[PDB]
Amino acid sequence: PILEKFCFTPHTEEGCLSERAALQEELQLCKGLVQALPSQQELPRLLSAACRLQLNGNLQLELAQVLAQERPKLPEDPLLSGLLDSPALKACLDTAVENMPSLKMKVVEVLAGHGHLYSRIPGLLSPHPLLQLSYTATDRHPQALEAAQAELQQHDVAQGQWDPADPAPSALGSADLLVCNCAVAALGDPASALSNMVAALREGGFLLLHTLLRGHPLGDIVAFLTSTEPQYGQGILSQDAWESLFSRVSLRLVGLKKSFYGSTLFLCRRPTPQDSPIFLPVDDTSFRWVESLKGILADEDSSRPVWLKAINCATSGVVGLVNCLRREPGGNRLRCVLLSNLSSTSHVPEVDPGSAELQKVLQGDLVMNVYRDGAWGAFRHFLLEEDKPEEPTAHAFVSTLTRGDLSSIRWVCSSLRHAQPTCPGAQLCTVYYASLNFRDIMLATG
Repeated sequence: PILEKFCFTPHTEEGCLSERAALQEELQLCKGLVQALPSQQELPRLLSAACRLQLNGNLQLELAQVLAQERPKLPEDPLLSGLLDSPALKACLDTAVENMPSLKMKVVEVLAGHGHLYSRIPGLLSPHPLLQLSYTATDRHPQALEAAQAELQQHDVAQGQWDPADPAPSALGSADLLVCNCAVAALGDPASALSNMVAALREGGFLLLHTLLRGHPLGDIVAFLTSTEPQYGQGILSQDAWESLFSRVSLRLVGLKKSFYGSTLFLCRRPTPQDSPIFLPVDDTSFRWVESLKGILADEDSSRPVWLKAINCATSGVVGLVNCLRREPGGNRLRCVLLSNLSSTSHVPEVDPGSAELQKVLQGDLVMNVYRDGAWGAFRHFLLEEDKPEEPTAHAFVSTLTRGDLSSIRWVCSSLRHAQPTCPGAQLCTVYYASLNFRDIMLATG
């Protein structure tokens, strides 16, 4: 069975990867070397080599190239791929999948030779039972990404040629999702590349982009390096710079995951032609609103969206309802707004048509909009840790979890936690030593 946990996921999250230490240890190392101009990780090794040749006046050419660094191992650095391995990527991908008129998705990557998102994105989407995907990897040069063709082939991927700077080829056409990963790969120009991408993106699609932020420690550190390659330096921009660039191309930011070490993960959605949105209270306890929705949804000729809003209870189950109706005919229009707050103290916003927050969410145009304790997000599915849980217990017994596998023997919590000591026939006894007999071995071996 596929085991997952249904948890709230705020749209914007900052300081995502604070819990990890290896990332923090790497950051402490990196800042140490940079100070005044030591580990198995690639980026610290590169910094050490760069500072080794010269303490001052380091050559740009020498630090650009060195043995053990010419491999595209920069993404392999735990700092570089911290957010991709974190559940932020899954959250963004699930948000992209949910907001889709059909049940088929078309995603085209750019600069996959260095982005290496093809090796991670398709796997995260296996849990979806019915979703059918089309993944294609595009790069400027045919030899680029010529390696690992077995990795590409084992997944239903398609080769490409598109250069972000120049216009997109028609083969890609109107796609649902565009993954860039500018953090490691080098774009020709922010403005031009984004303009071409949004030109390729269908009406109402998404643009998932991963990049390192200027004005932050790691961003500045990478800025100091890579001085030989100007394109890479172009990709690194301040957060406000990225936000300003986004508006210029008529693209609206719906999601933004920000790691503590400066990394960011944007999710931008192409606006769809605006239309007058219907509104329907769905909080009546007699279900009389069902008739209204039945009539409203009946007129399939109309294309106006329907916004079921429940603001009178935190236990309204509109999420499952919109999930179910979206599969039914006419369900491409359904959208939700739910105010579920778990704390009495926390305030309740106003979702009046004139209100500003309703305007913001409408600009977003996202199916699920849940407001839980001062933040907007939606419920998302995350695979839970495989390791079995444990706890301290004075009572526990040895048991072979997998019959006939001596390597499966482990201590398990015993029922002797609950017992009565008064009964003379009970006589609970502590165990200091226990013996093994032929019978025990026969049971263990199976």
